[PDB]
Amino acid sequence: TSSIVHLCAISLIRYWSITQAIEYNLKRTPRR
Repeated sequence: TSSIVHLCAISLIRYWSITQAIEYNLKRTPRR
């Protein structure tokens, strides 16, 4: 299991700069 996490983490960072825009995006809104 721990082997997963591992893989996850790895794949997390690289996949970081996205979340930010996930929702926001999703929404957006703006808001505003």
